[PDB]
Amino acid sequence: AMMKAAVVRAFGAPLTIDEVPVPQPGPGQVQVKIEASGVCHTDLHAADGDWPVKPTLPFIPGHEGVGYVSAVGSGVSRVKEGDRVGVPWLYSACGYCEHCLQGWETLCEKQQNTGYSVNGGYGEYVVADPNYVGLLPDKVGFVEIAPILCAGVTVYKGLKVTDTRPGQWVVISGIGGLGHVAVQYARAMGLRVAAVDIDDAKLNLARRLGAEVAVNARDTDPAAWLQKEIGGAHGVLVTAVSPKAFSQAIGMVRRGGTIALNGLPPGDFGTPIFDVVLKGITIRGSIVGTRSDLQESLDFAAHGDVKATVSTAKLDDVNDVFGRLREGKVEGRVVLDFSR
Amino acid sequence: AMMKAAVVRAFGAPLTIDEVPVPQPGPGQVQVKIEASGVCHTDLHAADGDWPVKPTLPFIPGHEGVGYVSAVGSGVSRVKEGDRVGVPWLYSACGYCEHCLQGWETLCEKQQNTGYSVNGGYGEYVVADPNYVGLLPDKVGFVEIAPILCAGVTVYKGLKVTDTRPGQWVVISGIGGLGHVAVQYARAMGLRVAAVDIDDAKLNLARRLGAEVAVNARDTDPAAWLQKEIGGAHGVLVTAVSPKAFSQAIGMVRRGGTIALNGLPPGDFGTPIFDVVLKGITIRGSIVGTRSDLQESLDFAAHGDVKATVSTAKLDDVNDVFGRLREGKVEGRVVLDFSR
Amino acid sequence: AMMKAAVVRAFGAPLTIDEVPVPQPGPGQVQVKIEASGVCHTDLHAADGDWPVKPTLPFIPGHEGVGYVSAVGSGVSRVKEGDRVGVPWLYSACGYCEHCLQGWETLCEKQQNTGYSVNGGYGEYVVADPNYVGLLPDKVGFVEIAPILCAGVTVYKGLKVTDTRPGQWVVISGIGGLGHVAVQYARAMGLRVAAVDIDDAKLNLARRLGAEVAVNARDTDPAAWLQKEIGGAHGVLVTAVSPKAFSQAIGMVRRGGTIALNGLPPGDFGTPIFDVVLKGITIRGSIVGTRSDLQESLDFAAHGDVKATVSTAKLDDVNDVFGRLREGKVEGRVVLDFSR
Amino acid sequence: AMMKAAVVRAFGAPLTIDEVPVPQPGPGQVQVKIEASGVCHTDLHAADGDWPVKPTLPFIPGHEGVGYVSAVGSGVSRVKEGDRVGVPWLYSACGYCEHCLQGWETLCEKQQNTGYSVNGGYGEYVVADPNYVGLLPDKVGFVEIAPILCAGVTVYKGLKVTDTRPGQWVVISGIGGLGHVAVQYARAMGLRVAAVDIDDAKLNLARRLGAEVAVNARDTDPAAWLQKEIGGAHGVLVTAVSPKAFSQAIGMVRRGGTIALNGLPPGDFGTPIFDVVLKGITIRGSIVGTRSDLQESLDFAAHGDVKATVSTAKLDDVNDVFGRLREGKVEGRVVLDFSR
Ligand SMILES: NC(=O)c1ccc[n+]([C@@H]2O[C@H](COP(=O)([O-])OP(=O)(O)OC[C@H]3O[C@@H](n4cnc5c(N)ncnc54)[C@H](O)[C@@H]3O)[C@@H](O)[C@H]2O)c1
Ligand SMILES: NC(=O)c1ccc[n+]([C@@H]2O[C@H](COP(=O)([O-])OP(=O)(O)OC[C@H]3O[C@@H](n4cnc5c(N)ncnc54)[C@H](O)[C@@H]3O)[C@@H](O)[C@H]2O)c1
Ligand SMILES: [Zn+2]
Ligand SMILES: [Zn+2]
Ligand SMILES: [Zn+2]
Ligand SMILES: [Zn+2]
Ligand SMILES: [Zn+2]
Ligand SMILES: [Zn+2]
Ligand SMILES: [Zn+2]
Ligand SMILES: [Zn+2]
Repeated sequence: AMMKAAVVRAFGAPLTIDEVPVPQPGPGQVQVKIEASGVCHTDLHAADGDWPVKPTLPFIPGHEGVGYVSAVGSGVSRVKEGDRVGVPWLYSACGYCEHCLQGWETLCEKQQNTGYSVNGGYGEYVVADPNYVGLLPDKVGFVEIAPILCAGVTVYKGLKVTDTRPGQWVVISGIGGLGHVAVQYARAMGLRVAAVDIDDAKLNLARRLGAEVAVNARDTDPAAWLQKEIGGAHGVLVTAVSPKAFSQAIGMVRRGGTIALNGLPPGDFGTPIFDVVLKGITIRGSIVGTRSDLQESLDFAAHGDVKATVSTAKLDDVNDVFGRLREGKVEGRVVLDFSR
Repeated sequence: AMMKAAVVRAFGAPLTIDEVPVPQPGPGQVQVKIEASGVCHTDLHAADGDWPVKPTLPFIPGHEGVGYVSAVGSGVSRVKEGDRVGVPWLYSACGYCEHCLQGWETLCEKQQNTGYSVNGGYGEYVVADPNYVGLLPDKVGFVEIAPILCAGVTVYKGLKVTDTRPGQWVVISGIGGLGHVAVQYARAMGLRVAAVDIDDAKLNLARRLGAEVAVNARDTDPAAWLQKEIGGAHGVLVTAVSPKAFSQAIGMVRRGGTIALNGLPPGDFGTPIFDVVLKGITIRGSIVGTRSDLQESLDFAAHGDVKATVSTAKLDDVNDVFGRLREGKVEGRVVLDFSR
Repeated sequence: AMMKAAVVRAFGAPLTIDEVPVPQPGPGQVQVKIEASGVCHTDLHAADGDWPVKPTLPFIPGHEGVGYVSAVGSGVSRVKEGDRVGVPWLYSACGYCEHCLQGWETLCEKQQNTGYSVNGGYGEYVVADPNYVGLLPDKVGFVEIAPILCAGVTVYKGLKVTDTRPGQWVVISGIGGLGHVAVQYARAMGLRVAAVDIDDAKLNLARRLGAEVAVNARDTDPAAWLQKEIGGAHGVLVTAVSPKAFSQAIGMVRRGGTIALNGLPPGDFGTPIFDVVLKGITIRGSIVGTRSDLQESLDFAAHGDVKATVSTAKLDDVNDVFGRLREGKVEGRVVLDFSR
Repeated sequence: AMMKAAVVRAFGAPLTIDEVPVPQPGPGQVQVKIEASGVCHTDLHAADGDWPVKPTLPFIPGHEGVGYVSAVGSGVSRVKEGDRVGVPWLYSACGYCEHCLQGWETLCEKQQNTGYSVNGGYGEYVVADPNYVGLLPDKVGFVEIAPILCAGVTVYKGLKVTDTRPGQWVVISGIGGLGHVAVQYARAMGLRVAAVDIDDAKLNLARRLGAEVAVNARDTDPAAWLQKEIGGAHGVLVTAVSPKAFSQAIGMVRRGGTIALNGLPPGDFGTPIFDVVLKGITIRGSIVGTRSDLQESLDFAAHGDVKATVSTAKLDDVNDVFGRLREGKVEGRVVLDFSR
């Protein structure tokens, strides 16, 4: 009837670990006993209110929560008790609007978002819509599979809308939580990978995961450096948390190329309209992934083409994590482990 | 042997109409007798030499020249004497690079541009690369058709890359020189047209052209109004690329929609990352088009679907024409008449 | 503190899944919480007690058990709690006898064997000697690395003792648990691989894994076939579970070749002395691998050169699994899943 | 032009001493005038033609012929007329194949064998390939050195391939024609020698030759006695390969040890898989040796470390010699003496 859970109550203030009531699945709902729970940079963005539309206080964050179905509301037909599932950013959608009908539920205006508009995986249990949960492969442990619930599907989908094809060069900008799995998805999709970040250790993580080439934007110029090394990229995926770089990216691509954007730092970035028009460049925002995207991203994980580099932490360690994530001191992803 | 031509000998200085030697077609080249020559703002930028890469002096502007093939060099098979052809912005391309081989010759690094990097149609005669000239429909007069070489293909290709389809909504931002042509192309492409400008006259014209909706941004926030009314436009064509138009386009576009930019404004534009990523927006640069694009845009004119607003002027009065353009006194397009 | 475990109580009898006391780490010992546990055919040999030296009844089998160190006895230095480790056939050696001093601890007459002379990994927990455990790479999941603890290390060392070198031919007889990863190690060691088995699906597996040539022993005499096809092999590794395969292997090598033996079916095989002597043939038994062998064989898996073909099963179904393995219905390895 | 020689004209029939022409050397060949000619059991099998591959009829046996170079063909530099040479089992090899290029001429597919596939030293003269003759030491009589061409190099190479080091234990199984020479080589090679036989006389000879330990398998189990006593032997040389000696060898040998087989018995021997594998035992066939092996074996005799037990007989009495051989009446080795 009661559960441990990390709750946000003030934008900018440390999360408190409290013992709140356990959510109960009504008709058409399910309950999930959380086994592991990934920490996304989005969680930071939320807890501080970096965004135009802010979460409602108080709430439990976490949209990379994974575990077992521990209760099944009325008439649930897609999942049964004991099912291995995850609860991603896209908590639910309406299912019949133009977006939803075209398989673009990620754009649904009636969508609810896990760990934001509704409570998420930073708790021992969480109620979910069984129609939008990720169905997890048994062969991958909860801790390893957790980051795929967002970092994975996001960059998988991001790479898809770069409109690049096998044999072509793609640039991953920002080799962090999203970045480091993006390199892996790219290679599995037959692409050649170039990497850029501000820390040489993150570039080395990239090189190990498959990237053929890397650059430190802090050193010399990333764009210019890339035009010389590979003759510009066919595509670019931006997972960086800095507005600048959202600008340097437009210069790393060859004419007719496409830059896909995953990062969500507040503010604008400078777009050279003249060159964009003259070089026929495409800039494209990519928001997480649909249910099919998610299932496919999970499939890559299942086959071992993608393995997330994760650090373990305890629910109680929540705030220590946030700090180091802000400090850019995290290698890959941090995952809260509930295994008591 | 000798011909009259408008010549730029010093950037910024009023053109002088000089008697100059009629250019002769060598092997693989043809000669064209100009009957009409389109004028547009691009010609101002070539004359002022105010773009990042300047024309070489001296030179003859004009990339909307049309007339008859009056002489054919050796090894030419695409056209013959008497053929009615146009010499558009894309004078030539290398034909072997990645872009050229993939049908994107407009992105060719080695391309030459009529009335900019080589002499153009502000003269009685012009030499052209037969592989890159436009094949004019007999159905349409020289004056009427000239603007289609530039304004026509630009907005047409711009509409194509909005990845919209018949039945869907498109916003035509700016109903001026390009805009009033874009409306007609949009209608012929089965699109529902929403017209946006600040000029009541231009909006009335848009309505007369078949625009289903017309919003004056002076009195009404088009972004807010369109979202409320139609949930946004699947596609947005920005024919007048000001920061205000760019920002508003991002506000007007439906989630997952596409914005095509037809202009070449100076400076960096501020681009809101959050909106672009969350809304899954595509931003795409597009000016003029490939040889295929041009032929297709020409066919719409031939079939009576598209008719440019045009007035004529004499070669001797081009400086006055440049005057009207700079002061924005031109409704539609001005076309130099070379016919006797 | 109790735990589930598959126990052999009588030779030839079905194993029973009993509740048994959790083994505690004495001084110099550590406790391992099993996450996965590979099923080796040696386990069937033990449960049936068909070797001259029987295991003591009762006993828990399993020498491919992997997991996290869950407890540390006094005086342990080699590893710490949380460490990823595996417990191989060679549970421990005396450390100071002639064999141990020369790095051949696999020959120690005072050695203990996991899942044979001491309890193994068919249980939730296993106590182990930290000086002899496998130190697992983070890169590889428990399910996939499990077969390396014996299947991998055994055939890797076996291939080493064939005295073959890069470019030369090696034959793998019996493409089962050991055989199918042997093919992979062979390739990683620069050898050309030939495959022999009595099942087409097995040989198709070998072909997928890099076998340059393959032949079904049931369809033709494999010795004659290989002599004709590749001119005889420089080396053979025998991992088959039938004595006939041992006899046939001796005829597969070219003069001066080496046959290494991993397989352990009961009984004798026919050694043609005359030919062995005249042709200067070497026949060599190879028993699992040393700690050095194990570490190196693990490195090959971490780098992606070797990936075990694995299907998971539950502790409860260990008897059905033994059955399928007995009748040769398993493709690759079966690994018991102990994860949450 | 004619000479006397013992000739096999029908398999199994008694040999006849016939008058045949002296074989004359052509280019690259030399002629040897026999002073002594060793006899062994291989000569019996040649005369009986009971081996898988038979001699061609008719032919003169003898692969242990020693004497002076009495004539040379053109292009001979390794030896000159007057040189004391022996004509061993390996008459010649192609010199180009994979085996020959690797110093393993004994494995050459196109090899010819003296007194088997080509005429041998059972005659007054014999033609040889100077590139393959043994170069005899000045200080050892012909009669005494003859057996080294076969028995000598056989047990020497045999001992070498056991891969035993000075100081280590080696078992000489069977102290007969080969065994009694093997004991001496083993001691010269710094090995500790354990002798095994079922004959007290032979075992007493072993002790006389430096055998540190002697055990009669008739009275006591040599395997048990040796494992208990010295911990098993690092190496075992089986010079009389019966199934018994073979199986006892597997028992006597230390774990990771090597068993070398010198005999050529018929049929397949039952080989215990469990023992060979678990003990990490090497079983290796070895008879005669390479040209370097032979020169090395000859050096030992020259230095007085090895002296064969020899009894002389006349050419005319070869049939009687074959008789005593067949009846196992020969102590040591019998050598035909062609001296004045
Ligand atoms: N569209 C989507 O749904 C998608 C999905 C979740 C991630 N988000 C966002 O994506 C961003 C990244 O996600 P994350 O969890 O991996 O954050 P992260 O902290 O794990 O990784 C960020 C990386 O960006 C790097 N970086 C910072 N400045 C840089 C620069 N100037 N150039 C290059 N690299 C730079 C850091 O080194 C770090 O490696 C976050 O803003 C997050 O909110 C959106
Ligand atoms: N000496 C050691 O170091 C080594 C290590 C452990 C494994 N063993 C033994 O190795 C053997 C194999 O292990 P496993 O787990 O891979 O068993 P397995 O059942 O997985 O594989 C056995 C394979 O042998 C094949 N086979 C059967 N008859 C054959 C024939 N006549 N010719 C060719 N192939 C034939 C089967 O098709 C099968 O593919 C077992 O006996 C096991 O006990 C010893
Ligand atoms: Zn996220
Ligand atoms: Zn919807
Ligand atoms: Zn123009
Ligand atoms: Zn080109
Ligand atoms: Zn095993
Ligand atoms: Zn030991
Ligand atoms: Zn002999
Ligand atoms: Zn040869």
